[PDB]
Order: sequence, then C-alpha cells, then structure tokens
Amino acid sequence: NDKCKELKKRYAGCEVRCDXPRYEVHC
Repeated sequence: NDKCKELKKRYAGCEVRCDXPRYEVHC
C-alpha cells in the first residue's frame, strides 16, 4: 500500500502526517 507515501505526497502544499493506520491531513 503506497497510500502515507502518496496522502503525504497530493497534499504537498498542505499539512499531512501519516502514521500507519493514522492519517492526519489539513488541506
């Protein structure tokens, strides 16, 4: 699963922290 890699990477211009099952993203 490449989805931390690439949420961390469309939200490049925003805030986004992935930690295993946790998906943080402020965009």
